[PDB]
Amino acid sequence: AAKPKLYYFNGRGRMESIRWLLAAAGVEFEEEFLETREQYEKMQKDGHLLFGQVPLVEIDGMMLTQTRAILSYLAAKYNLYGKDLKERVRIDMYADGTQDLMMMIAVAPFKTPKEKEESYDLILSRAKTRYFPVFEKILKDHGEAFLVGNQLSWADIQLLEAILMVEELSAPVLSDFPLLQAFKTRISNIPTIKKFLQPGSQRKPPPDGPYVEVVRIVLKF
Amino acid sequence: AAKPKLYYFNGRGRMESIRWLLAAAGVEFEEEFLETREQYEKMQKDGHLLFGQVPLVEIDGMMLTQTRAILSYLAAKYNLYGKDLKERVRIDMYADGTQDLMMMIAVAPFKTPKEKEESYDLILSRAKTRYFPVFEKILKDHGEAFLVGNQLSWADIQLLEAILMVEELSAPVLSDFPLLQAFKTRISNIPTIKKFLQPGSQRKPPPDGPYVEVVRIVLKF
Ligand SMILES: CCCCC[C@H]1O[C@@H](O)C[C@@H]1SC[C@H](NC(=O)CC[C@H](N)C(=O)O)C(=O)NCC(=O)O
Ligand SMILES: N[C@@H](CCC(=O)N[C@@H](CS)C(=O)NCC(=O)O)C(=O)O
Repeated sequence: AAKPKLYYFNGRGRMESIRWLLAAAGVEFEEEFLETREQYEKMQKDGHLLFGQVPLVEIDGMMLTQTRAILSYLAAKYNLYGKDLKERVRIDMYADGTQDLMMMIAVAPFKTPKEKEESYDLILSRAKTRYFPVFEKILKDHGEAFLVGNQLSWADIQLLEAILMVEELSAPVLSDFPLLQAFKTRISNIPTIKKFLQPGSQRKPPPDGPYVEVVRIVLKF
Repeated sequence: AAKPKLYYFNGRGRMESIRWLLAAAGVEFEEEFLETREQYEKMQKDGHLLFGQVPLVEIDGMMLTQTRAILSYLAAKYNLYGKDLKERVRIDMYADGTQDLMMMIAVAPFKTPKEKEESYDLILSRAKTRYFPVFEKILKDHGEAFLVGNQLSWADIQLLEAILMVEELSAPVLSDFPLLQAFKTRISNIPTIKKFLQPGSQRKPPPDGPYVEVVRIVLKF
């Protein structure tokens, strides 16, 4: 058997969504870490990071190096990638949207004070007036627990995380999205999802000052 | 019948990779263009666009809207995604770097002449060391026709488009790379590819003056 080890910084980043999916997959995973600019260089020159970039996930003997390349491998392996091509596309179409949303968030910290300020306000508007109303309707129109084949999917997860991450900025955000709140609590109380959500987990906190710089040092921003 | 009427701009942009995919596949297609913002608004008003963002590509009675997804769907349909999920992912990683490379290029015209030089130099220096040496090494190792396990795959098509995408800046670049020049030829020599590379094909021209100014209008950038 394999013991899923994942290298990346100590924070959200492109490794977060990977953690979630694994947790929900009901899988225990250990993990290394990245702190020094030289640490990068070692494993770099070690010959692992195909295009010389992380995240990286030692699993099945393979060394995955590209984000979405990784997620897709995972989700499919652990049957959360729909069944037929018709549905798998709905997942992806969804995942790309949330991803875009979460992405705007993970990046704003590096921006200048005026920059990150203006981008945050915007994140709310793009979530409230573009990404949330759409998901609310998907739920209302088909009235169901899940999002696609009436079964747990990586789109379900991806959405939850996205909702959580958005409330961390504005808590009363879901104020106008009923079907979602239900979705949130419904999914939150899922066994594997709850465990990962309890104070004891591998889950990481939001982007903090110390983390920003510890990043700009390992990669030389 | 099969009428992939994919809506987008008169330029390369995000669709360009999609076009290449349909091309090699051996699938003809139409493509209504994006001229006035009144189109964008009125179309987005009909709920053709999920999160309100093109590429838009109606196919199989459906109406897809998220790039990475669209490629993933097509590639899978037209049997160009490995033999199992391991090949699928391997391909996915490759397709990611190529898409990364093609991305700073595709956005370049938007910046400013000053940035352009640096960025373009960066692209070259990145492509020459970052990606090409990697691909070359691979082709040598498993020494065979295609990058994957002997069969046209999304990767190959992604690489070729990438190669030529850069040669339109540094014609002599592929010189230091033997296996890449060889791969380049045989792949251009694909029946369906050669026909897509013909002077009469739907293949779009690299970005330009009016193309850089249209988006800033239609999409009010
Ligand atoms: C001109 C083409 C390539 C470079 C610039 C474009 O690429 C995008 O990164 C930004 C721009 S314009 C194209 C832009 N697409 C996106 O921003 C979403 C990308 C997503 N992967 C998708 O499948 O649609 C748009 O459709 N409108 C933006 C807006 O209001 O949401
Ligand atoms: N988008 C690529 C990674 C791109 C990227 O910015 N990754 C950063 C983490 S923020 C990295 O790995 N460092 C850049 C480097 O290799 O110097 C992927 O999906 O694997």
